[PDB]
Amino acid sequence: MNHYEVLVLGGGSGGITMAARMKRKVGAENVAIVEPSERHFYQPIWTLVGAGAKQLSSSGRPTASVIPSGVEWIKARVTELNPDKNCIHTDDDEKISYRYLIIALGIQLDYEKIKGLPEGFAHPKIGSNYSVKTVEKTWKALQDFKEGNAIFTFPNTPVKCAGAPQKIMYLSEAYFRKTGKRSKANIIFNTSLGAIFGVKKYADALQEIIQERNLTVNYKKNLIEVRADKQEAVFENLDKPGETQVISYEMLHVTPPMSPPDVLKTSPVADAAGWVDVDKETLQHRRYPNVFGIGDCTNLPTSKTAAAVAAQSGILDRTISVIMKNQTPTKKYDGYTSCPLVTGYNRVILAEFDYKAEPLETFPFDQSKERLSMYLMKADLMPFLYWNMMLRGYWGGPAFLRKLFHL
Amino acid sequence: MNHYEVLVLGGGSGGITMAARMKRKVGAENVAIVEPSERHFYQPIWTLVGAGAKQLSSSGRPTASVIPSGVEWIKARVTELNPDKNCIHTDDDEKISYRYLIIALGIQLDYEKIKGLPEGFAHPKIGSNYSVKTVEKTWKALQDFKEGNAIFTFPNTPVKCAGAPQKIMYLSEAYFRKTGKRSKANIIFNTSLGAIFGVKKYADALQEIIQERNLTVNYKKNLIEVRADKQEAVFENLDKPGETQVISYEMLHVTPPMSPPDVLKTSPVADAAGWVDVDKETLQHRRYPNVFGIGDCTNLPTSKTAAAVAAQSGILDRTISVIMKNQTPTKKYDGYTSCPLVTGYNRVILAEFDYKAEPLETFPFDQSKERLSMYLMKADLMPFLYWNMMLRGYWGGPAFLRKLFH
Ligand SMILES: Cc1cc2nc3c(=O)[nH]c(=O)nc-3n(C[C@H](O)[C@H](O)[C@H](O)COP(=O)(O)OP(=O)(O)OC[C@H]3O[C@@H](n4cnc5c(N)ncnc54)[C@H](O)[C@@H]3O)c2cc1C
Ligand SMILES: Cc1cc2nc3c(=O)[nH]c(=O)nc-3n(C[C@H](O)[C@H](O)[C@H](O)COP(=O)(O)OP(=O)(O)OC[C@H]3O[C@@H](n4cnc5c(N)ncnc54)[C@H](O)[C@@H]3O)c2cc1C
Ligand SMILES: COC1=C(OC)C(=O)C(CC=C(C)C)=C(C)C1=O
Ligand SMILES: COC1=C(OC)C(=O)C(CC=C(C)C)=C(C)C1=O
Ligand SMILES: COC1=C(OC)C(=O)C(CC=C(C)C)=C(C)C1=O
Ligand SMILES: [S]
Ligand SMILES: [S]
Ligand SMILES: [S]
Ligand SMILES: [S]
Repeated sequence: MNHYEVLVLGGGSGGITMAARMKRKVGAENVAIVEPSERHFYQPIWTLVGAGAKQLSSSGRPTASVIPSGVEWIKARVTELNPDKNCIHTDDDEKISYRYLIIALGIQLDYEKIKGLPEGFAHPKIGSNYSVKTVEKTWKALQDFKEGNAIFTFPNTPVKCAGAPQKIMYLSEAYFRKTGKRSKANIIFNTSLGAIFGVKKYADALQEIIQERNLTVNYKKNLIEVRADKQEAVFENLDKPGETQVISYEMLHVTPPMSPPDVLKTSPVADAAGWVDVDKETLQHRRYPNVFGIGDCTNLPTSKTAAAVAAQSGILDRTISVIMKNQTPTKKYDGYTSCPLVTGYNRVILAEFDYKAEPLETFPFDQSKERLSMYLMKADLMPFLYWNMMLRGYWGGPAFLRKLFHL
Repeated sequence: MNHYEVLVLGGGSGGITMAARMKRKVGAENVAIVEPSERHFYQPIWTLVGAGAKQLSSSGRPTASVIPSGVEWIKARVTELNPDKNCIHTDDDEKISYRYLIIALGIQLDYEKIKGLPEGFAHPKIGSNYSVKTVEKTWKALQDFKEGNAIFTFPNTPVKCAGAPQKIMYLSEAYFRKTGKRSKANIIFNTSLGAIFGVKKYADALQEIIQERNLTVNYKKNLIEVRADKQEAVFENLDKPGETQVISYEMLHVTPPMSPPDVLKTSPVADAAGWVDVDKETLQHRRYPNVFGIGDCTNLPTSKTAAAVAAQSGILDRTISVIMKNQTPTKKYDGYTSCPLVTGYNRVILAEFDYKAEPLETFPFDQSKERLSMYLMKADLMPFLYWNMMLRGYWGGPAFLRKLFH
């Protein structure tokens, strides 16, 4: 069997980041990354790509160029995990064994669970900022919008970046005002959830925007079918099972249902729901002490964001070092995550909170306000920090900055 | 390869029931059931077996004994579903094709997601009414109870028969009074949920029982580990991530986390959560119009019960007949389900409700009262009606009875 001291499953945000940090602990020759994609994407900027403010090409780089230098890139898909025997299977009919395993497989998009998708994306007026293949379609639907309903959805599953399905709604609204067709737009957000946002401070600031900008939100309403050729969409009322509703659209932004990666769903390392079952504070796996998890694929009960990955990578780095010398981990992840809620082409409400879903803000000012500074940070500084600091293993979240300020 | 007009996946409550109904529609020779288990169990009576009021031997019959005559029993496990090619795969490497598919694969028990199970069951004082292998350990733990915490758990997943985890707690409480050792038992229900029951009328009834009979209920508390050799159970506080609590027990009753069967989790027929993705009124699959689902494996947003299965079976029978006649289905399932809440060795609160979580009571009296009549119905009549009417395709729930009593 091919064998690595440290095996990292997934070469996305958590996976590259954890590889860089482990390369410094055990040497690069002893780290490997299993990743099928030829290309590594900074997904947060896709919100702005779909609103025409950023280029798609700049959001990605060849996976080879972000593999930490000297680390083995195994270009393949994980097809099975066998933790009892400290190995995994790949779709190249190889098995790979490990001393330590870091699982960073992200979340899976399930567009096909919506009847009429993904074939419906072939038609005009419909897009999705969650896929490299549909994010520019969001922008063409917005550009081409003439008059009628502009509908944005939120599915009945866990998602990554829970703020993004409404970020694109606020940008669309601002685009209609800037181009003079706001009066011809009936803007609707049909969300499976019960509330605009999970934290009251930001929910409240967001509700104010909902009222001032004449947006409609229907709660407990899930998209179940798209008829793209007829520009109609079908939603179920999650509160009155069996009741559906058909509604035409001049533009539709689909946030797809999401789920754990298929290979984890039935794996021994998953919990009952298919997420990687790790300790909530140390990210060490609950039942296999040499397995760890980070990011979207875990069952960490906080928002699934890259800011969370950043904050988790700093904890996991310590956890693994403590475990490597048969000691009890002591530093504890707090559930830190962040949500740069783009409310316009020049504003962001920067939500930050922890496991108790209470504000944990970095800056000494009220981040519940729409801010130019926070927009520039998301649009311009965060991509640079990601490529040049987070992926090199030098970004574990802004806790030190927060304590630096409050001083 | 082998092909059947109607292929039924699963030979449990809905599988056998649907195969019987379909035999009458397409003929026995055109129906097949894929089912691996040699034994078919009437699971509801395990609540009473765990309490030592019924025998485990009587809850099961050979699978061969309930297969409708003429209907092919394919003794195997489904390992793959390919609805785009109208076929499924089994674990003896056979491709089976169908004209229509009924999926009745049930719900999967995931004991091993509780750290320390299922190896913990080898130790005394721990049991589980949800498994043929542990229901009798419940009753052993109940009799052997001397003094301490009697702990009953409810997981953080969907479940079948959501009432059964408290049913055995009430039975245990009555047993302790009847054997003089009630003063020696601290009885605790540690549930992942935030409410005792989702229908307020029956939740208020159970709330009075809890208060009158000195039971503790701790909400948002989820069992995560058993240390059966030390008789300790670990709970997480769902309201404060990171917080846990280690409790000693003298008796522990585990309700295991549950999930869609593994073969369905990654299947095209599943919704994103892994449940069979069916129309909530017709039970026809949303995306594969020759696929249907019934029972615990579906995403029907009501309680996962045998009574729901029976009411579903009448609807699905009509849905499939109408489709075969090139008509559009019209008769609608209302979410009917029933929970015969055993509150003691002589009493049942018969909860009956629909999709809107509103009571939908068959009998003209108040079923939120503890009733002897309802206990005898659960303990003696329902098993009889199950084996001899429901599994033969002649029980579609009690809606006709309801209308007659009203
Ligand atoms: C539109 C959008 C906007 C967002 N905005 C923000 C934002 O403003 N702020 C923020 O903090 N976060 C944001 N996010 C979320 C952020 O992108 C993710 O949370 C982050 O990428 C999670 O990192 P990860 O490593 O867990 O998953 P990913 O970065 O997605 O990486 C997972 C990797 O695993 C690989 N993989 C999958 N299956 C297998 C397999 N079987 N074998 C091998 N490899 C496999 C995939 O190819 C992928 O490379 C946004 C996301 C989207 C979609
Ligand atoms: C302790 C207990 C008490 C209960 N009490 C009540 C009660 O009072 N009232 C009530 O209404 N309900 C009650 N129920 C619930 C009731 O038993 C179920 O809701 C009912 O059995 C659902 O039937 P089903 O066909 O959906 O699943 P099941 O009856 O479980 O049948 C599913 C079948 O699929 C088979 N199978 C699984 N995987 C595969 C595969 N890969 N390939 C092929 N076959 C497969 C299994 O072997 C099984 O035979 C109780 C359940 C329990 C556990
Ligand atoms: C349909 O979406 C809407 C809401 O949902 C969040 C509102 O609260 C409101 C505000 C209503 C009050 C009484 C503040 C409006 C006007 C609205 O359109
Ligand atoms: C790109 O993804 C993100 C991070 O990871 C690099 C962050 O650390 C943070 C937090 C950083 C600060 C300065 C609050 C945010 C908001 C974010 O969006
Ligand atoms: C065996 O499980 C059960 C059924 O399936 C046969 C029922 O139909 C019903 C409903 C039947 C009546 C007479 C209300 C109940 C309560 C039940 O527990
Ligand atoms: S986000
Ligand atoms: S977010
Ligand atoms: S039940
Ligand atoms: S129930």
